[PDB]
Amino acid sequence: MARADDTALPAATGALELVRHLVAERAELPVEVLRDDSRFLDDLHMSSITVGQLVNEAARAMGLSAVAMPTNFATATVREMAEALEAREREAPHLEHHHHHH
Repeated sequence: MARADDTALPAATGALELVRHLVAERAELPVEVLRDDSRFLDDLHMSSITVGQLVNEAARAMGLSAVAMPTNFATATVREMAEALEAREREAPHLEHHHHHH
């Protein structure tokens, strides 16, 4: 009603929903209840090690590689992680990879 994004994906999927989704599910909660200002520790309660676990899942979907964990998340929020990921893909090189076994 106020924004175009709104809960869940904006149109098809939206990188924003990808991060929030992976985070929400990793926090033992739905993506519809995931707050945009929910820290990866204050609320989501995701240790530095836990964050990297879900962060790797996002990069894979966004089609990244080295983007895995752009910066500290212990003090970041879903909006920051989602924005950082969406930013990279928004202007990333012509590189790609799979990397299995994990």
